[PDB]
Amino acid sequence: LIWQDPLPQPIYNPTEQDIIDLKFAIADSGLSVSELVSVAWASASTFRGGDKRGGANGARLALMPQRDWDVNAAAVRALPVLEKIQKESGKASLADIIVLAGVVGVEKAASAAGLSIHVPFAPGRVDARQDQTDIEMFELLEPIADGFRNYRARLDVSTTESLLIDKAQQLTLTAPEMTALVGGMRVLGANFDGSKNGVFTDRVGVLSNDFFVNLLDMRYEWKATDESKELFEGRDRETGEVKFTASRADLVFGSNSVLRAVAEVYASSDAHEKFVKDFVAAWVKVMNLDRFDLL
Repeated sequence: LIWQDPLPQPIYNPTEQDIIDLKFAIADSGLSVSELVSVAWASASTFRGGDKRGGANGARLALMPQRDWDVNAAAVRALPVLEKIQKESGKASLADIIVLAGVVGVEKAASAAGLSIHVPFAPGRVDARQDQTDIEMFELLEPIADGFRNYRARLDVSTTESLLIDKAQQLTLTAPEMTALVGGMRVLGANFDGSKNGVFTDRVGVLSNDFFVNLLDMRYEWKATDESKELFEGRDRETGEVKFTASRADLVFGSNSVLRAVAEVYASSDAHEKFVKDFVAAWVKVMNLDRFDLL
């Protein structure tokens, strides 16, 4: 109430066939699944329930300061291309198109998992100007951790796994939603980083449930590499090969009572369809967190 971030009147109004031409422009753009999903996730995940600031509306991912955040350094590499596309289409905002990109990325992911879901998209976002994006006040929002992206700074404040809860609650996520969300993001190759931490799959960019299966496989022994236990390795008990690395955000999903009961739904033989759905559902939740006009 006391601080609101201004947004401009929409200068665009895409029809359902604009959108579809846009999805096909993004699809033919050269951006990988992981680049698509990263740029969208990085737009949307600034949301803070209650305060209601941040979110994907306004494309402030493209503005200062978010554009310089360490968390975003890889996500932001996608913007030149998406910008070029928004400008040549002229049917929709950078904001709407950063999100649509995530949408193309998830569906493309899911159709490699030999799935075929449609990711609900909601048009209408506008682009904020730098002048409606107060630097000092979005500075407060730079995240200390985003376990959805396996990002973690300032190792002396609180803990990696507690910051995961905090983050998820900020986005108003339920436990299954965080869960679905984390396991999806891992397999789509959306760490903030190049890290392979938690990327438990041979096929990155396939929206599989590998994260959950591999997470709970007794074939794998997990051990901290050093006294901080910020980094683990999953060694294959058979071959003795180090197959996987993991952070605390990855592994808390197998240590915690509640998170674990959820990961086994999703590691279940028959669960793929259930997880993909739940991912898409939680995915669209985050994308739309700030879409007040719509509700």
